[PDB]
Amino acid sequence: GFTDYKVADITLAAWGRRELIIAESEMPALMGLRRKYAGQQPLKGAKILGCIHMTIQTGVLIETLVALGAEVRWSSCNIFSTQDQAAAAIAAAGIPVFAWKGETEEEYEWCIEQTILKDGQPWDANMVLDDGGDLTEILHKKYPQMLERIHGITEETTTGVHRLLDMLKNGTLKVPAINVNDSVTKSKNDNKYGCRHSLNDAIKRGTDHLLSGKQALVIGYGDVGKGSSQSLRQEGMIVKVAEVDPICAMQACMDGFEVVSPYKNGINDGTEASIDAALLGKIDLIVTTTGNVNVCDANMLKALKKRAVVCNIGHFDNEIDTAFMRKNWAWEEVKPQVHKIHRTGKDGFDAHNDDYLILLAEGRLVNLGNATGHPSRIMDGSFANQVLAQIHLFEQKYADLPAAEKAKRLSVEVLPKKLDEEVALEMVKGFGGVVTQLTPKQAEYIGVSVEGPFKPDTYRY
Amino acid sequence: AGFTDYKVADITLAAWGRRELIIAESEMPALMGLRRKYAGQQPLKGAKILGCIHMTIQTGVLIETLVALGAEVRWSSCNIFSTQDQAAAAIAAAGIPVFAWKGETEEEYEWCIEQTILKDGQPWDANMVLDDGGDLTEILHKKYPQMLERIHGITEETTTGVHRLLDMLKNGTLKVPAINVNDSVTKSKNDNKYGCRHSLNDAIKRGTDHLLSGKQALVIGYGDVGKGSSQSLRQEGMIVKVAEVDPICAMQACMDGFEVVSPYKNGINDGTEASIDAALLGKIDLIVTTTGNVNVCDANMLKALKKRAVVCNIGHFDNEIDTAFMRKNWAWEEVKPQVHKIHRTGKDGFDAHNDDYLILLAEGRLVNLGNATGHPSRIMDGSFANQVLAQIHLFEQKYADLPAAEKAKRLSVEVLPKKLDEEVALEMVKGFGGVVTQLTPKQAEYIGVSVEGPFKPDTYRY
Amino acid sequence: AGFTDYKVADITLAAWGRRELIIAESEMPALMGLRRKYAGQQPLKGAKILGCIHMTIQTGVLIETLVALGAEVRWSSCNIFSTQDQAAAAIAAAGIPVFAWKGETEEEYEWCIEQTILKDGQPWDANMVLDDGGDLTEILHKKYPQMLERIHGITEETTTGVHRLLDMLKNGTLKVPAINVNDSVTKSKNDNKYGCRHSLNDAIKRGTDHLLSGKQALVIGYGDVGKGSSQSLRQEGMIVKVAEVDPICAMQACMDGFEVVSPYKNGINDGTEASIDAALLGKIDLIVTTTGNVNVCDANMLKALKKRAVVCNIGHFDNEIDTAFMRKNWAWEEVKPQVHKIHRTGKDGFDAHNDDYLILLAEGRLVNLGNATGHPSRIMDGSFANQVLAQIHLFEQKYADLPAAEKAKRLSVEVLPKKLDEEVALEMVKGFGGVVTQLTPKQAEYIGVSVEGPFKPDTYRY
Amino acid sequence: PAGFTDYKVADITLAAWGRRELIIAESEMPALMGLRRKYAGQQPLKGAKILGCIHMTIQTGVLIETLVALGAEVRWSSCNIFSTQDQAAAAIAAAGIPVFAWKGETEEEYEWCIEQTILKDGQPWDANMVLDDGGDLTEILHKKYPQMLERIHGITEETTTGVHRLLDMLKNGTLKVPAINVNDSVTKSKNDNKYGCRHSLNDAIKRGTDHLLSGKQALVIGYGDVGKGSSQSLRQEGMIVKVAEVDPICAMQACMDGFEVVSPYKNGINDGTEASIDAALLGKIDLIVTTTGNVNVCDANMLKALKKRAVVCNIGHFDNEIDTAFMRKNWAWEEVKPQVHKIHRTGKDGFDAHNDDYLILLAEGRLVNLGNATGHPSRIMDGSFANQVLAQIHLFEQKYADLPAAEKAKRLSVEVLPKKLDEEVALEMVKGFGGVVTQLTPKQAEYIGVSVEGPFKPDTYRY
Ligand SMILES: NC(=O)c1ccc[n+]([C@@H]2O[C@H](COP(=O)([O-])OP(=O)(O)OC[C@H]3O[C@@H](n4cnc5c(N)ncnc54)[C@H](O)[C@@H]3O)[C@@H](O)[C@H]2O)c1
Ligand SMILES: NC(=O)c1ccc[n+]([C@@H]2O[C@H](COP(=O)([O-])OP(=O)(O)OC[C@H]3O[C@@H](n4cnc5c(N)ncnc54)[C@H](O)[C@@H]3O)[C@@H](O)[C@H]2O)c1
Ligand SMILES: NC(=O)c1ccc[n+]([C@@H]2O[C@H](COP(=O)([O-])OP(=O)(O)OC[C@H]3O[C@@H](n4cnc5c(N)ncnc54)[C@H](O)[C@@H]3O)[C@@H](O)[C@H]2O)c1
Ligand SMILES: NC(=O)c1ccc[n+]([C@@H]2O[C@H](COP(=O)([O-])OP(=O)(O)OC[C@H]3O[C@@H](n4cnc5c(N)ncnc54)[C@H](O)[C@@H]3O)[C@@H](O)[C@H]2O)c1
Ligand SMILES: Nc1ncnc2[nH]cnc12
Ligand SMILES: Nc1ncnc2[nH]cnc12
Ligand SMILES: [K+]
Ligand SMILES: [K+]
Ligand SMILES: [K+]
Ligand SMILES: [K+]
Repeated sequence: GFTDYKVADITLAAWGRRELIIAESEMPALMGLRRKYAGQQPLKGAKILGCIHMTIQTGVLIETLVALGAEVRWSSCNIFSTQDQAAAAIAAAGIPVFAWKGETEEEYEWCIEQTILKDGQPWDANMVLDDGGDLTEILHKKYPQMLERIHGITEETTTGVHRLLDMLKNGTLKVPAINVNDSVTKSKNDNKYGCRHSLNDAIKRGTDHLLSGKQALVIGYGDVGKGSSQSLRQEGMIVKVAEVDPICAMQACMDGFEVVSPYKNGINDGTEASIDAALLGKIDLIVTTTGNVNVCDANMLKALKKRAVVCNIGHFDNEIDTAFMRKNWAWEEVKPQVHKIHRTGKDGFDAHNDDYLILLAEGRLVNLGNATGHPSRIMDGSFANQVLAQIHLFEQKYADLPAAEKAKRLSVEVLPKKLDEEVALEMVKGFGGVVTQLTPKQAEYIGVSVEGPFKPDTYRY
Repeated sequence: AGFTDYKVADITLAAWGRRELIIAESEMPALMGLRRKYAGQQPLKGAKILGCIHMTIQTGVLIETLVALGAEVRWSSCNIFSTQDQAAAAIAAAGIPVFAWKGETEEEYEWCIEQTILKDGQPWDANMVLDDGGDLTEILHKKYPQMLERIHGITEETTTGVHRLLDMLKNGTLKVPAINVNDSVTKSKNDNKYGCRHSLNDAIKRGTDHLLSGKQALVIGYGDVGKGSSQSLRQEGMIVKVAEVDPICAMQACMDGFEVVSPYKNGINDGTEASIDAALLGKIDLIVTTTGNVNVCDANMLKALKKRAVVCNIGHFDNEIDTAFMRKNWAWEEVKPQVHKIHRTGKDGFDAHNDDYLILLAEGRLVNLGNATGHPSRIMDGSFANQVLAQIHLFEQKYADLPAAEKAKRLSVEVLPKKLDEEVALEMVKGFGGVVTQLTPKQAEYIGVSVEGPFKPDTYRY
Repeated sequence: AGFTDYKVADITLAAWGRRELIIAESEMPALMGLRRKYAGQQPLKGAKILGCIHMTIQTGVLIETLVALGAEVRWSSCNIFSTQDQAAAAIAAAGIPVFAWKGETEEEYEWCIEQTILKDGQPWDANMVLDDGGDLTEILHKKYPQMLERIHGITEETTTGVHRLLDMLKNGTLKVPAINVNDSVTKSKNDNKYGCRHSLNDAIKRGTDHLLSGKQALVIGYGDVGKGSSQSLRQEGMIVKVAEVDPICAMQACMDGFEVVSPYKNGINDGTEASIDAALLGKIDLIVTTTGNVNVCDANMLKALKKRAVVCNIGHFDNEIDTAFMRKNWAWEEVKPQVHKIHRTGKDGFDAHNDDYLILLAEGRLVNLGNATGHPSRIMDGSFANQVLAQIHLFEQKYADLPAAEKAKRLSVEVLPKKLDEEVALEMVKGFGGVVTQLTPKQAEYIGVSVEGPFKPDTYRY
Repeated sequence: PAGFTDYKVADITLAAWGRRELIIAESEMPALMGLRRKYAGQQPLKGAKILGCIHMTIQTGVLIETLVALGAEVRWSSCNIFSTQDQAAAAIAAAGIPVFAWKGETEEEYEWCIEQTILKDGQPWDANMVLDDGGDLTEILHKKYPQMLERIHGITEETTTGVHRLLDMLKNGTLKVPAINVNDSVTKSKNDNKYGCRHSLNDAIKRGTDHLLSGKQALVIGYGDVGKGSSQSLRQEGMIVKVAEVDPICAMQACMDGFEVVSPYKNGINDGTEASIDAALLGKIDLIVTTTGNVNVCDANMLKALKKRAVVCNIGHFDNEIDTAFMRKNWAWEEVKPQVHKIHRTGKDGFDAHNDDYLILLAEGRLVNLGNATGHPSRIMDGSFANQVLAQIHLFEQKYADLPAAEKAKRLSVEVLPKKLDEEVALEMVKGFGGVVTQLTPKQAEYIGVSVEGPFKPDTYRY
């Protein structure tokens, strides 16, 4: 009688299992890790606190961690991103998981606490896997004593890495961490091509709007912004791109996009007069991709074309000033995670009012909120890096080191390029691709081993 | 008039070249912005630069920016087919020593580099080097090592030349510090990729006028040049297959919508005819090498290619294709300059109506420069603004005058600071009419950057 | 008050459906412009329309447009999986007879059509027909020919339906005139092509959540639906191969950048397993049928497909794929509604971890409507504005009131005039914010058109 | 051969180069060469004497020698002053074929060349067939040599503009011989007109200016077949492309294809005033391309409002799409190189060499793909010219000029080739790509109501 969980509906487990079995066929790098390390059990004794979107993809990651010896206790890192049939299957396997689609902010916090506490006392955790830094922050701020037993953190996403680096700079980071985000088989696969697959997916499921022929403004052109812009452009949208980074802006120009600012001459002085009203008045869809704060602000929201769609695909919802919209405009739910925002005011609304905006997933990550996030064959790359990161930090056993040996290892690092390449090769084989093997003379000519790595650490791909 | 310190194909093309120089200047905002900003200061006063890079219209604007900031130069091209003769003529007519013409022989190529090095039979008093591929660098280190005692730095343009510098650094044979210009983001991620996107299909069309839509291409390599080359062909409607040895680059080719194949069964290049995937190669209409490696389109691949396939290389050196094998065994028929039919029916003579032939472009030399005009001005703007900033930094450092302990700390191969990379990019963006947004103080603090930048950690790959 | 003349899944979905109808109205300017232009004229007053077409949100706006113009209707869906239950619910809640739900049996499908034809157990006094695919038209001609004596015309939505109409016409068995709505340019080259571009990858993602970039697709057919489908997949990064029997369409596939291949060696389908290009099919991750033909993904093809490939159909009827062979021979595992794993290991049982299976979507029925929502409102706006114009025209012509001698002269299958096609297109373009230029009198004179149009001869193919 | 001087080309020594490129081009034109091999034994054009007027390119060389291989005699000229490839003209003259064509003709030289085909040894040639591209030869015959039309069996016209001119003459009863509309074969219109311009428009702009196109703003006037292909030529290079149209159906396609549809005039109303120009819009355009076959679609007021240093070019058949006459009258022309001019908007008399207020005009407004590059590639022209050959055989064998008046009345029309021949051309093109077309089963052919051999579509089908 396993009861150490809470999900939406355990009877969805059989359905979840069916989709997990399909997902395993789509994740050869991760399943290959199961075969390669099975006999060795390299995570035997590992006790992992996990906080990441409880999708079918995360389900295969969890079961890969367990198959190598680990115990885990899991939550989602977003209130809307759980696939309830995935949570159900994991719970039915006898794995502690606290997650469902549509949590409140209170339930979100309570779910993280259930992974941290077992039977009212702190679990004897020794590893952390995190996506966005929320679980990392709670441990450091509320349970700092637990971190004295934890060998490391493996952090998934750009926002989480930035938070780790601030703590390292401030001397407040307690354990070593691996920047999983900056593997090329993560950042240049997950962040870019994943959003390419799943952004227009989420908009279609939410609105069923034709995108071809319409005008879109993508805020930001990093890895997420690049993939988001392509998601829309390949559908036939006329895509404009905003950036604060001139190098990323240069790439947008060369990639065939027009680079614009919401503000006249790019200066955001906070006034309505600074808004390029003629530009915003033409935009049918705006997507924030920055990891920054308030990049679709109240003045932009006021100036947007009637019936434009507004959504965010960065990690946190504060990219869009939804607070302003909750205070001043009336919200009409169309269906879960789809709201019309009536700009006529808060005192009710005319059900036939034409002056509204459509917000997706209440500003939360739209690909996971209104669809299913990245597909398995893309998450294969990210989560293979996660398993390798867990094994690397666990086998180092930072918490057992003499104090005079910890300082050398208290760091935030990426995986070595050899691991990056190993993950990439299994992905390529998954597509049926054939990689050419260098001859000894060719390897000597370009100064590499036939085994790799094939690029210096400076290389940007 | 009075000035004879040059050798170009035809000085009377100078007015035409000057007309195209004036057009190019309006297409190169970052390079002309540096010209205006530093003209008053003359930061290159006293610089004597040996330059070796494709003598194009774009290089002309580079050359005249350096002279406008106070430098004297002596110039040659780094390839036998890449010079634009009207550009060379306009430079020589401006009183600037230049030795370069389209269609040099290998002996003439070496002689041109030597005419920059030597003035009146003696070594010039050079103190700065600008190189593209390392040929000039190599000649100075091997044949004129005494000149390097007075040279303050090398600014190297391209991936192949940077590799040669890093081997010398490791060995302790590099005599002066270098800036890796190639690895500025406004170079590698602009020039190497987007440049080849523009000029690869440009060169193939000028050489053959072949329709590319619906035909089969094989791109060897998926680095920056291979990425841009694959897009150049795919946007024209080619069905593009990609070969790689780097599984990460291979992964990118898959996600970008390409089928990743190897010329060899299971990727094993064992040097036998039986290793060739003859079925795959018998279906390819166009093969392009982009690797910077050697013999990636070998003799057995050439024997296996579909009849009348086009063969070209867009990497720096021609040994990516085994053209030596073709000269030894097959008959060459010139369609027109830099376009040869290579008849696989024998070495001596050919039937004018033979159908078993390949079309080689630029005799295997860099095809975008050999059969067209290379990258466009607005792209070379970024590369060449980096070159000017690099020359300024190394000339002002005055390495050759530093104490030994200082020399040891500065003898390195380095890239320009990210802040300068961003400033080049900002001028490129404004050239397109783009508008970059300014962070609020709160937004800048939130992501931990100055409002002025730099906006990314040095680890960032873009 | 006490309306019971309907059958839907869940009437409590009505409020949800009305919210989505109000949104759809803002996405359909051509259809809503018709509603506003003709509302006061009431041109369909007296019309009684039997409607058989996918009971989607978009059909809801069509239904309420006809009612707003004066008509009474009785409605059913033309496919067992295409209904959106919240749309059906909203239409029923408005007091409009509708018999439709997602997931009907074949028996329930026929029953729903009969409920539109019969009111209180007797033939309804219908006088207009709106059909999509010809199922209702066929049932009327075969089982209720006396009702056709009072019917003024049929307006037929789709390619397969038009072909069935033209077959009846040449056989002298068609009883009332029809308008071919499919072949308006704002239908055929909008709906059939761009609609499938939007909704094909949409449905595959909802059903499987499979990554498409980098995998291999085979599209059977390259008419309007095949053109749109191939783009739906190529824009996602698939490597797409195209099969055709029409050499002109195949020519377009080549020029559009696709490799044209055949499931059969040398294109010859002799019925044996030996004719299957097994090498080609063993590399295919996804096959899509787009033909309107029969058995174009046959049993031998299904046997040769790569393990875990996806199989789907986007033509009108499920007989493009030999799903009957698979029901007879292989074991079906339901993943979720309209998604089945078909285990090629045998008919009786299956191993839950067997790797030799195919994923069939929507049991071979129209996949864009079975696994997603079909075309989006702004595309269906053009199709359904054409339907409303066609209904008005045939109802106003009053064919059924003519003497036999006059009926014979007007019995035919026609398309709408180009001037109307253009006027629908103008409202669509305005919906995007586009601005159409007006010819000067001298420009109009020069190319031989009127300033207001039509702008092209009837032979123009666009 | 010895004694042959009945030609006029730039440089006869270019013939060997031209022959080398014709031999390559034959390997790229399977549909045309298959017709040459199919009909060689029969000589279906023995006795044909063809007046030909079409761009004297390498691709036209292959068409000319196919016609001669099937028995025809021909006398040839180009249909544009800038479109001839001099090595193609040289190879044809050296083969003993009369041709009067060189790149860079004056208007006087152009008309002289057409007359040299019409006249042989000072008298009208006894021609009996016409192959035309644009209708200029057809117009000269009807207006200046009408008596020659009494012996001519037909005209085979290549392009949209020429077909419009033919239909105008038919409507007014002024057309004297029947014609085949070669343009509206699907293997012509939806191959040549669209995909040809996709290949060759960005080709010509790069050769003329070597400008980066990616990231820049383009305005394409028209979205017919040429405008569709032109817009793709630019968009696939990374340009931001806006599209202007008077036809809302073509405008609808532009929207659905992912382009923003705009007008040079406020609210699309062209009242002739400067105030009607959307000056903000045209002030952002780096490249304008006209594709309409209409008159003055890039007018003087538009040219005054264009962004500084914008490129201006036309890819429709005639140069009057751009008001170049206004520019000749008011602005100073600085030649960069042949077929590339800087137009200085600072005045007529003289210009500053470093002036920044200029436009770049390509090919002096003439069809830019043929003027600044080589036009469509051989594998595309294969389809158009296979159609031309079939059209010539049909009209010559019909022998219109030999029919009694009543039989002529039934035949005096402008027609297209049957779909079955359209399909047979497409099939050879597909095979040239290595494509494999599937054969219907008898049951399938019966299911959709076609023959296993085709035709596979009704005549109404638009593809
Ligand atoms: N939803 C998903 O599936 C998913 C996947 C990966 C990452 N993410 C999240 O998306 C966010 C972005 O990640 P990334 O990897 O692209 O980071 P990134 O650093 O590569 O890119 C962010 C970009 O935003 C730009 N930017 C910042 N402030 C801006 C402003 N005010 N206006 C315009 N541009 C501005 C920066 O210049 C930068 O180029 C992070 O929060 C990350 O965690 C989400
Ligand atoms: N022609 C131009 O305009 C131009 C511009 C820039 C650079 N280049 C030259 O092009 C070359 C490539 O430059 P880059 O910046 O792309 O370098 P890069 O290192 O980024 O890319 C080269 C790629 O080739 C691959 N490779 C090596 N050997 C291979 C083999 N046998 N088979 C398949 N793939 C193989 C490597 O894995 C690598 O990804 C260099 O010689 C450079 O100097 C030319
Ligand atoms: N699902 C949708 O939303 C939707 C929309 C419009 C039409 N349709 C349906 O899709 C079908 C196709 O419509 P269309 O307008 O594209 O028709 P079409 O006539 O334009 O195209 C069908 C194509 O299939 C080809 N074909 C026929 N038999 C073939 C075979 N054995 N192998 C390969 N190709 C073959 C034909 O040559 C033709 O080009 C019809 O059933 C139509 O009713 C569906
Ligand atoms: N250069 C080449 O290689 C080449 C090839 C084929 C045809 N052509 C020529 O190009 C021209 C166009 O041919 P096509 O086949 O595209 O014809 P088309 O009829 O298909 O297209 C012309 C389009 O221009 C539009 N148009 C007319 N006036 C306009 C205006 N004022 N503003 C905007 N749009 C306007 C029309 O609505 C029409 O859609 C003809 O002169 C033809 O002979 C040139
Ligand atoms: N499907 C997914 N599962 C987990 N994390 C994700 N991030 C983006 N997509 C995801
Ligand atoms: N959404 C939709 N509604 C009705 N008919 C359709 N046909 C295709 N998509 C449709
Ligand atoms: K997913
Ligand atoms: K250039
Ligand atoms: K829909
Ligand atoms: K050509």
